[PDB]
Amino acid sequence: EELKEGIDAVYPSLVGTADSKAEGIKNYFKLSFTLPEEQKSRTVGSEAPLKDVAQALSSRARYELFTEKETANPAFNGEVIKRYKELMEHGEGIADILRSRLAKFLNTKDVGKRFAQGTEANRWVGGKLLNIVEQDGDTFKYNEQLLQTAVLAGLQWRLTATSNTAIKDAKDVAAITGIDQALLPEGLVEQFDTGMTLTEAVSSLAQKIESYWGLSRNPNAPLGYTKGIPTAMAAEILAAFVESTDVVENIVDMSEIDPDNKKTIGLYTITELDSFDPINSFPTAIEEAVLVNPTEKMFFGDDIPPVANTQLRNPAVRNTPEQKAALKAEQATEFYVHTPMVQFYETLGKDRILELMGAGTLNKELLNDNHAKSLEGKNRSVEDSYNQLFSVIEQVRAQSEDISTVPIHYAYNMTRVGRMQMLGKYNPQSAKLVREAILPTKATLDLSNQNNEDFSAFQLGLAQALDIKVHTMTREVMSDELTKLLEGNLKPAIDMMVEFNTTGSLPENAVDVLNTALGDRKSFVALMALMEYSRYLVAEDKSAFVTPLYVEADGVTNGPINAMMLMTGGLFTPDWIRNIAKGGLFIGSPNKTMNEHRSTADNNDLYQASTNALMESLGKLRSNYASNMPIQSQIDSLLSLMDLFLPDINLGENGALELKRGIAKNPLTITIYGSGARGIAGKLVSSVTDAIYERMSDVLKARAKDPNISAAMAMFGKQAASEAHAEELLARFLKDMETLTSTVPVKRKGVLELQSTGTGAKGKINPKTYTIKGEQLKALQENMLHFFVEPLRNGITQTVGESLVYSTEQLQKATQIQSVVLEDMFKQRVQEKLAEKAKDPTWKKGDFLTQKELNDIQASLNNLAPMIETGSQTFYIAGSENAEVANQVLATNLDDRMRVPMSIYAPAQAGVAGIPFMTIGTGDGMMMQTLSTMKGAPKNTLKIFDGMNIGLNDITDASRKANEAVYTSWQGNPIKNVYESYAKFMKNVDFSKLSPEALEAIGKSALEYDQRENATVDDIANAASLIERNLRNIALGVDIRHKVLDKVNLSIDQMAAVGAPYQNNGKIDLSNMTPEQQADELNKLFREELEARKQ
DNA sequence: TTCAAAAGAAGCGGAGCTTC
Repeated sequence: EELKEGIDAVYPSLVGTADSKAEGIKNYFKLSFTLPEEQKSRTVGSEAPLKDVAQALSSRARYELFTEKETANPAFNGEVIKRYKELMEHGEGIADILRSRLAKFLNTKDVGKRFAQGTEANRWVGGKLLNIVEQDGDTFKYNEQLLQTAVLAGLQWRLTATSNTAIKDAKDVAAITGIDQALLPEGLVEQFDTGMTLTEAVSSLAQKIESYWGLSRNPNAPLGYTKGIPTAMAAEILAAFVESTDVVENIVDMSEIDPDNKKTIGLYTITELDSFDPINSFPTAIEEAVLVNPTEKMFFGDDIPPVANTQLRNPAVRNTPEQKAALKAEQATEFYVHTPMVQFYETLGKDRILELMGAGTLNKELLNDNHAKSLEGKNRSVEDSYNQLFSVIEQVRAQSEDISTVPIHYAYNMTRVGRMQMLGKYNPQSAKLVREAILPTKATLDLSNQNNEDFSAFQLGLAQALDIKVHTMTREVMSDELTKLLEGNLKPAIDMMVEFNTTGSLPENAVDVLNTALGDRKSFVALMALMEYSRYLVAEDKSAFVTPLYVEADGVTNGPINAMMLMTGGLFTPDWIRNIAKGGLFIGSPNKTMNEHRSTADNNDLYQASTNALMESLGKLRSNYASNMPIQSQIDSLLSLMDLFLPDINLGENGALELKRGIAKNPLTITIYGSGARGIAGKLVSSVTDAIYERMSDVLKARAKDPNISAAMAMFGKQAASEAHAEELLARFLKDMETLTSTVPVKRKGVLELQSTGTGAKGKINPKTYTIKGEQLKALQENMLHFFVEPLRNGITQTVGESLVYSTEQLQKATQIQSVVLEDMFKQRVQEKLAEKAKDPTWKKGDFLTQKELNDIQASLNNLAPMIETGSQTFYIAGSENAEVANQVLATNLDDRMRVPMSIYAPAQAGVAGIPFMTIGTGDGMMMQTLSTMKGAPKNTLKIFDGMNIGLNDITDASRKANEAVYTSWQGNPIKNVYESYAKFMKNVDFSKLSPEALEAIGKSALEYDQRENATVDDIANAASLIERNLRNIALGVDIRHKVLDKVNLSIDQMAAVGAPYQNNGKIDLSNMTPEQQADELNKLFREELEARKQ
């Protein structure tokens, strides 16, 4: 109550009166914010924050005094102090630009003079900054404390924002641009991942500014001002940065790409500092000075990151105690620099790292235009990765003499799907380059005898890094394969690394020696293996060799196998038993390992299996159209085009069709996760086109090396055996492209029909500019869709089983129906509140609701059970942050541009999201969380969602714990969890309360195609309750299967490599039984257990 | 309709329709 005179004492001269019922100009800053109970920011109360902080940053002594700490970060030395001095001089220029822009704004259209007359311009979308100005003679001026504090925030953001941005994928870019995901032009995604959208830039900037202001939002102030003022400030700071060239604004015209797309979309990119700029060694000095509890910082020694209370971007959802425990365990792990890898990276040098692991130096005219763009994006990813690692090493180097002795902690958070994600773009969990330089793994091994376990472990890690598939063969067979590699092809690289580990020197042909020796095995962890093997060779005491080399306990087809175990709800089938065996669940085979399975029982994993099913399904398709020669020819051309450019499609001379497990890897995965067939066809086409674009660079590179080469030899020389032999491949290519782009298959009445597009590919090929775009991509996609993907989809269903497919449909419908009601009720209750506000004279259209009001509405939906609980996890599928609820601008810059949509935390339609949320969450999500908190939880690992890096000392026990954690997560019942929540929803939902658009969306999920048209509320309600029943039955089934599976002897090795499977000790023995006998026995127990329930 | 985060710009006027 007396908070009023409290924030007034601090800002006594802001224009206007802090009373919403006052008649003149009202000051919405003092209305929106309060002094906090405990200090959040050290600039609160300061009359000149830029001056005060500049002085604080001017010496180590003055910094320590300002932050009230006895010692400052040692990275804050002389060179870095000088760079921050210069950056403080620059913040003064930003402050100066901001002041001139306010002056321009007050003058134009006499806004200042009208504001002075009583016009409420501080409530316009452009005028919310007038809430932090002060009267100055005949005009107004910024309150200096707020302006400068905001500039300090602007500077910190400028320093570290790019390194904290989300990665954008194809789907993201498709949503942003409004362009179909399957039709995105090459490198467009790259351009958008390189920039920030307006929303992206402004929201992160607004966050920082509001945090530096160090105040609390008033629960009863309108969001229009609580989000609005800091956003308006952010917008002006972005605008200033564009003037100063700290940020480059590029307005990307979508009509240059797709001619009827009228969206123009702004992209903002922060001008990078030099890699060797001292400030990179310590880029958080301002943050750590301004904030009492800084966010951005590195964690050295026993400085442990705090544990997040809520899910990542889901403040409505508290991390459960079990989850918090898991975050605590992972944050506690110490990581250490492996000096030799760092020294290797440095000695190779950024340029050679790029030549080796990226695209090297691009000759933009030996390159096809589209190929050149993926090449850029490849370099980008490696180079930022390199620079980021080296910035971190620069700060670690200051902490101590020996960088390998400095312990490093990483912050983590639980995501929406229950995964423990390391914060930051470039860390060990997320960046392969960094993963081999900063490691939690470490062991002291006795490698003096090649016959002991320590050496075997060592071999296992070398071989897995060297791309030998170690889960498919026993340790012994692995050992021999590794030896053949080390003694053969890898030897000259090994010799080179031996020398490197002696003199510190690399030859000038280092890239060629590495590249040649490694071939397709090339990777960052391979470089580690060559390093560790050569370090071993020259080691003085082999009996105590110290190494961070790891073995990853890696999930075998983890997602699909989890789904099959978690949500198959029928009787047991022998196909299921055989298939689930491919993912490490073995029945009646005590101690059986994945290595033994693959070597003696079944060499086909789930990917191979579906590929084989696709071959059958392709056969069936070719038969139903056996006489249709145009259709036969069209399938032949697709298969030919794939054969020409993809390694996984083999066409032999017999016409024989061999398909490798690889083509099915992504399509199997994303299919279980709700992906439609069209999106799959697109990705397939995208890999075909990518290889073609590449081959076009191969042409230019052979046309320059011998301008007499024939076209066919330039394009297919490296792929053919002769001159005329290459000629027929060129003939296949041109023919395939011709027929696949001029003719598409369409489904009519259940039958495929060929149709002309009239936009077939015609013309002499120009290898530099050559581009499949538009109506031709779509054509390829249509062919890919009906002749390959649809058979593949059938293959997948036959593989993972139709029961699973059925569960996931029901899960999808239920969570979708639920999210539709939530989203629609939320929007309506919002409109009801806004209709009240219109009677309030203090309220203006644009102010929107208060947080308290929004919280009330969010709470009024609890009886619809928006959350899903498991006991250890909480999922909020509908949860989102969107612009559709407020549907209005939040603020603009002082030039009437940079219009930021008012985004509100609110439920939105799930789509198919319920599927991967529950699968990933109760699958690998639950498993890793279990692995982190279980009794005897493995220490010193790096967990990467479905795989775990383990030090060579602990590979046996950690692996067994991992398979035990798998078993624990297989006791889960996600469909039950959805059931519990959906049934509560079903007894509180009023379907008549819904808008017609929401009522129609529900019809789509709950009804067959026919009943949609004109169905009553009671129709779609009766349908929505049918789904509940379906869920109830599935969940009852999963529950019993699980109990029954536990009564039987199981050996689980889903987290494979090491050969250490978990045994459940089921007492019922099913050894010496075929899958058919086993299925009969499990089903007997099933029907037994069913009658347990009834009676 | 795969998940892990959203997301057009800008004149005139003072919101929100409008044209690109």
